[PDB]
Amino acid sequence: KIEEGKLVIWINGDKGYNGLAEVGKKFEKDTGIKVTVEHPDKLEEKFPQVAATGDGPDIIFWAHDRFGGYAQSGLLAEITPAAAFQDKLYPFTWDAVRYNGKLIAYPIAVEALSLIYNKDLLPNPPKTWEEIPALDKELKAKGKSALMFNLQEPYFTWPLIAADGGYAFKYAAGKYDIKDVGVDNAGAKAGLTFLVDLIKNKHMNADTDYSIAEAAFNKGETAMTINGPWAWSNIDTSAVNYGVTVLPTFKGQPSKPFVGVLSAGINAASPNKELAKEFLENYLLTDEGLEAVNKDKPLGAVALKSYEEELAKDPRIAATMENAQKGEIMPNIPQMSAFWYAVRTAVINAASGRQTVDAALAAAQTNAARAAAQLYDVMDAVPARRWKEFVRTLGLREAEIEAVEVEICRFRDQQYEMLKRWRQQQPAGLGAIYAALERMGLEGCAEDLRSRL
Repeated sequence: KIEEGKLVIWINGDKGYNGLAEVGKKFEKDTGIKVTVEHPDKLEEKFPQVAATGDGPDIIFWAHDRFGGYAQSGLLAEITPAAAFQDKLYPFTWDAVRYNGKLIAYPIAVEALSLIYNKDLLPNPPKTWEEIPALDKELKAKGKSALMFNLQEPYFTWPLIAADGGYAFKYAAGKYDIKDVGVDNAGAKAGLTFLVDLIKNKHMNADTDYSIAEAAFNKGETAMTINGPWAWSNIDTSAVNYGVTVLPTFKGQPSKPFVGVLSAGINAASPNKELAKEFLENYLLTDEGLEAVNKDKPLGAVALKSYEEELAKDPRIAATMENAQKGEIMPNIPQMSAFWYAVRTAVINAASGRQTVDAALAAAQTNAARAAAQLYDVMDAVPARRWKEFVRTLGLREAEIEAVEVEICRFRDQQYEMLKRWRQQQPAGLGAIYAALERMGLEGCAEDLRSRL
């Protein structure tokens, strides 16, 4: 049970948690309610484990996509901000914290990919994707490349794919249509084809990952890269004088990067829901308080208009917000994991030639909502000899283990049926798989499996 009359806040260690504790002490001085800020490791996965038992912090700070898994299991309380208060934040940020028509969190920061260019190598960055092939040739003579970014994660490839009509799931009313996928339309085909053509014409390498791309730009080897505000810190310790601008257009249409919103949710089992609402709306989500945490460690672009026009004087933050408003809200539904699985396979296969563009996107279209691939990954991430112990630690009842064992003959088929029946009784996103592997003493399997999501 949670201590009543007290606020416990959980925020990641990479955020300004000292500045947040400053706003909590100011809240304690005016109300007499102690606000303790904690930054536990593996924070996004211990919260749903402790919140499932009715314990945990009163407020949780994390990206909005994970809050969909929390809300579908009922771990986050519905918030009721006044219509005048909702007007104080940018309108699209409220779309990222809405689940089943209910608002489940308060938006804090806004995050999106931007085009990062070397100002010394490139005083006038290209406005369109189509200028890049020609400039790369004029630049490859001098030993450098025009553009280098992570081609291994579809998150970095999506802005081009979505520019001319691509999308994950269509959002209408207050729901995502899982049977309306937009990775196989003409817009996605053209975007992925342009990317593959860049590789076939040897303007990019299909094997370029995140570490290769960041090192090449920070050492002046390439003129441009595609990255978010999280990478700004490494570029300043580097000797490169860089700028951050809008992403290039494709067929006259803007690039559409996925938008992530740092959000603050309230524990559904917290007896201090009203005190938490008072702290977030009146003390944190103001120009001061948001500045208090920003001076500890920057937030980048924020959802508060008044303080963002403040932060937007930084042209890099202004480009982050501009690319965000041209982009798409990252959906918070569980099918987004299968979407990433399907799209990552498609981009990698199309970039390597294993699949044609339309065959890769046709497969990703069908696989976009199929979750089987993630369950089969779990089966090969756990030693076969420890499977029943792993299934037991996950919480699958013994009566269910025995029911699968007596009717299913082969070993692999038993494993999948157990995981399938466990998934139908406990929905994903609560970190139960990783939590189960750590208690089994298999922290290497958990760590290695956790890094691949």
